[PDB]
Amino acid sequence: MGQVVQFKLSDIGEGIREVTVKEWYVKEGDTVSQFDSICEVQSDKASVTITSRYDGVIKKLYYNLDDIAYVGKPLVDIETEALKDLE
Repeated sequence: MGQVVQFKLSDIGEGIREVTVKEWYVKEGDTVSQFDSICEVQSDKASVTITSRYDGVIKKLYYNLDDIAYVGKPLVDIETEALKDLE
């Protein structure tokens, strides 16, 4: 009801190098699907992919395939069923 779950860069530590998005399959104001992942980042250390597992509404996206995200702050807000992930 009116609430959205936000995804934040996770993979690196709060002080080390940041990571860029390798795959983007969503846009601001766009909806996601179980097959349509939101953002995917890959680092020399490990590769992380963010799936949906459900259909949600994405309102804004700041980081792109070229931009780097930092741990400690959300990057995108999406509406999805209560997930342990964020919650």
